[PDB]
Amino acid sequence: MASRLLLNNGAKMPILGLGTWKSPPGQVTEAVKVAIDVGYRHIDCAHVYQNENEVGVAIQEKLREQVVKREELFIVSKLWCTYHEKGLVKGACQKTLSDLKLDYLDLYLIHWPTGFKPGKEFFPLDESGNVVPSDTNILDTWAAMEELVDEGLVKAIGISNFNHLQVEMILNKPGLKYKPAVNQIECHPYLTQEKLIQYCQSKGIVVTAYSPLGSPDRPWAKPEDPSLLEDPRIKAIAAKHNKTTAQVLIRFPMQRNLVVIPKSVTPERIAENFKVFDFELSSQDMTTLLSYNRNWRVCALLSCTSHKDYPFHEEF
Ligand SMILES: NC(=O)c1ccc[n+]([C@@H]2O[C@H](COP(=O)([O-])OP(=O)(O)OC[C@H]3O[C@@H](n4cnc5c(N)ncnc54)[C@H](OP(=O)(O)O)[C@@H]3O)[C@@H](O)[C@H]2O)c1
Ligand SMILES: Cc1ccc(C(=O)c2ccc(CC(=O)O)n2C)cc1
Repeated sequence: MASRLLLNNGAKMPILGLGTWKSPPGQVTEAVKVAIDVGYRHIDCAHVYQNENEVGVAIQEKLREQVVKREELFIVSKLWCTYHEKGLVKGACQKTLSDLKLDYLDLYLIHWPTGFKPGKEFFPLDESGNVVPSDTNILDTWAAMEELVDEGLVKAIGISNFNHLQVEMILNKPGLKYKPAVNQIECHPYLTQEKLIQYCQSKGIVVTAYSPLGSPDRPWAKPEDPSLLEDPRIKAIAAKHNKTTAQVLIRFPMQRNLVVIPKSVTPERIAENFKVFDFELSSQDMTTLLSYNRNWRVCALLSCTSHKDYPFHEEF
């Protein structure tokens, strides 16, 4: 299978990338160095992860050492919710660039459709605990992203956690300049996303699947939660192919024409997660994995459920 797919800005995106959410700042530099050494060309980052400086240290070292060329890397980041105001977008992007030590991003995503009140707090709360919204709508934030493209700061722009109506809102924006190149959404056998994926792909929007392993390190994990990596049905499929369960879970979205971004700080797993290009899941395997859908979410953005733009009320 090809290592990259074509986006609608004319650029190629590596279908496998390294996730950084929850990667401790003390381990993430090594994690990214190892990833690049073992063949990863695509790194998924966010300002809200508060690790971008350390990730940047890794990228910069690998560039300086000429292990890789900048043009061979695909570096993605995301605009946090407290930055949706038009006057804050450029600055947010520039802070991310400075931390990553880059002069451009290959892809910059609106992290969530929900804008929040600007300030130091990433999740500003009222006295009663609800998130305080921004009055900036998704379409104006989109115009600000487009400006980032026209200023040379980012090669492509996209969205994340947009439901199909919100994607539709962007595609229908009056005077729309650039279409979203990507929608990055949670996807795995317990949330299969057939509808949203089909819609985006029908529009020429590439989908990136996050939490492909079910995010076993998520802070809110509970024992009664389903566990992909421990699912004996999935372990049986892996066993049949002489691969690991994680490898199956990574190959799964690839064969759906999705980009996938498993996260690890463990060097051995970083390497293991990358050799997915040497085997194929059967159509039967694929349909079987799809049959496991429970509509179960790792990231439900639970503090935002009353936000006018909360993505997950809608079926898809
Ligand atoms: N746009 C968004 O809103 C959004 C939301 C969530 C995630 N994301 C992106 O998607 C990335 C991946 O999602 P995620 O971090 O939620 O979780 P994930 O990639 O599904 O799972 C990461 C967890 O799996 C473990 N793991 C990795 N490889 C393994 C293997 N081969 N065998 C066993 N365990 C393995 C990791 O452990 P170690 O790290 O200890 O090895 C870590 O605890 C994130 O890092 C982030 O970049 C984006
Ligand atoms: C209670 C609470 C509130 C907010 C967070 C939080 O900041 C959060 C939730 C999901 C994610 C991953 C992503 O959006 O990429 N983050 C970074 C976590 C926990």
